[PDB]
Amino acid sequence: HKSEVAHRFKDLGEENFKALVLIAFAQYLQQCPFEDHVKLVNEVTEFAKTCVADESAENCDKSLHTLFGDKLCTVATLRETYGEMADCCAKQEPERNECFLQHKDDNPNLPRLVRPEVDVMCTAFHDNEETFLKKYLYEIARRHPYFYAPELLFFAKRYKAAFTECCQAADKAACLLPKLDELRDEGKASSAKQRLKCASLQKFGERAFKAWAVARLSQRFPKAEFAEVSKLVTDLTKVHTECCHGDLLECADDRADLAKYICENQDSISSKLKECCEKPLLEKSHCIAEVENDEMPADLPSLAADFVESKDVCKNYAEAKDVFLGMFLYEYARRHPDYSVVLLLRLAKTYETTLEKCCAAADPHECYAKVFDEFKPLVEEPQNLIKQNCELFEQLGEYKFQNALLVRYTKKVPQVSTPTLVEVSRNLGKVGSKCCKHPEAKRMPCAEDYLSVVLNQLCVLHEKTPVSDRVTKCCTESLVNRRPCFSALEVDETYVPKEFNAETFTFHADICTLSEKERQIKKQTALVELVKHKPKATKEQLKAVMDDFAAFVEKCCKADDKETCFAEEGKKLVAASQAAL
Ligand SMILES: CCCCCCCCCCCCCC(=O)O
Ligand SMILES: CCCCCCCCCCCCCC(=O)O
Ligand SMILES: CCCCCCCCCCCCCC(=O)O
Ligand SMILES: CCCCCCCCCCCCCC(=O)O
Ligand SMILES: CCCCCCCCCCCCCC(=O)O
Ligand SMILES: CCCCCCCCCCCCCC(=O)O
Repeated sequence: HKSEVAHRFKDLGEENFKALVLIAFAQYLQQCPFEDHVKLVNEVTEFAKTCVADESAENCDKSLHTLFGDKLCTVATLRETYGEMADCCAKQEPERNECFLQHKDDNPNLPRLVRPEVDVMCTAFHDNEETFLKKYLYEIARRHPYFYAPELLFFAKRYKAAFTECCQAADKAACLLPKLDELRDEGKASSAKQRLKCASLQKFGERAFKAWAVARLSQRFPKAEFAEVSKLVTDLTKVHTECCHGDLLECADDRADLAKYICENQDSISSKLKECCEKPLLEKSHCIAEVENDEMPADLPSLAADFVESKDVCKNYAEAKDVFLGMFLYEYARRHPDYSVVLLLRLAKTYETTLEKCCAAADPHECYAKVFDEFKPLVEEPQNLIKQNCELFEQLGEYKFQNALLVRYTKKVPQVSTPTLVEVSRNLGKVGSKCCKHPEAKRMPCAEDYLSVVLNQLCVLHEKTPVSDRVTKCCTESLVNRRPCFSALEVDETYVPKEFNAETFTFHADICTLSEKERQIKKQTALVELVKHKPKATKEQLKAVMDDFAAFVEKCCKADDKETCFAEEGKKLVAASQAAL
């Protein structure tokens, strides 16, 4: 209406408004202390309240962009602290708003956020919950200036619920620590996924994004007509292009408009939206993004008629190649919620290659009549990989599955540093836990969602400090080919075994005292180094050295003496292992 700030305060409600304002300033003024942000917030909040009381009071008709910038240019130390950013204050809107956007700092050189002790946290939570919660909201927002503000707020609400539940339990730490591990891991994943999609959009362009979305949205909304999916993809692409440009309010507005459009047209989109569409503005787009797949239409034909049989395949294709290809994707994806989106794209791309050849030929129908046979192998390759890995997981359990992976990936790419091997194998292991639990029909999507980030973090680590041609080869492939390429890496037979180091395989009795998580990391570090030193060792030779170690550890950790048993028996295990391998 007349006052943007007032309209945002009425839609969001006071609590949400204050938190979002905190996150928004935090992400720009990343070196200002917490107490200075409490001050901005209270100042922006009292102003907003005067506009609620009276839409036409002084300054209430300014744009939110204008007010945000004005507030930013009001910080006294802005030049001293942020430098270039203060020169934005000399510009007029809209140039000013675009100048602020260029001058966020992505790596503010801030010490990492240490998780205090449980009783320290729960005491702070009891004494000043709002301070505890917003001080940490500030610390996270300042460290992740591109984390979509409303999503960060959603996380904060889950942290609050976990403190609320767990700080009253019998065993506080056993309740809370798993929840914070889970929240940290989801927050880190959500953050890398937001960054990867914007990098993808720029790298692979808008067509590939649109392909990706058609497939994802047809799986979610299989009852929708194609033209509806297509409308939603066009808008989704807009949203995501604006969101990647980094202006939070424009992003939020475009997301809200789309959410509104979907809710006003549920009957044309999906039967699963009722609940999301009843929620308030703030939660609506987020709830829509998480909704489960609608049940597909009861009795659907095979895609044979429209895409192989029908005489107007080549004619329908040449007329609008991407509409046609998109229709194929839609039809394939709606009947296959059980595939990864990239599988579906491999498929679509196979059908594209095939129409480009076959529509150029004398009898098109006969050239391409067997195109669906070429999909069988593509579909089976990830299905088999899921079978093999989830069966191997069941008989081994998370920890020893990771170890199976260590051995396997270290023999594949032994040039990779031991810490990157450990972390990536530990992580792949967790993707095996999370996703081999799901029923068959959600396994491949799950694994996709999670491998995409585990693999992109492996690549970014590695392209910022490189070691293996192959790894680079797979990381600079198409994003459809990324995972298959990694899967095809073979044991490196041109690797020169790493020279023995005494210390690497020396263990002191502190390891009997380390936490579960840390003792595994120490063991897994040694396993990697063991495989680096003797790459030729077989699975049974390695199991003999590993089961020898398993009996070395526990038969010096319950003993009348400790660090002697580790010094003296640890000479015996090492020389016996060197001889055996
Ligand atoms: C966006 C969340 C705002 C509130 C977070 C409150 C709890 C902070 C817990 C301590 C830091 C956690 C780091 C970690 O989980 O490893
Ligand atoms: C004075 C500065 C105010 C900054 C407040 C930021 C408000 C973000 C609005 C988010 C609304 C949710 C829309 C959505 O993501 O669907
Ligand atoms: C009006 C166009 C809106 C977007 C929906 C139809 C076109 C989407 C692109 C589909 C092409 C991808 C095929 C492929 O390369 O695998
Ligand atoms: C070693 C980690 C095992 C994780 C669970 C199995 C996942 C197998 C790969 C399937 C990935 C689907 C993405 C794709 O289609 O390329
Ligand atoms: C340094 C670690 C590089 C190796 C990690 C590649 C894992 C990606 C594929 C995971 C699922 C398939 C298992 C496989 O075939 O290897
Ligand atoms: C060349 C000296 C080799 C000495 C023995 C090193 C063994 C290190 C890896 C042990 C990991 C065992 C994991 C387990 O099954 O508990």
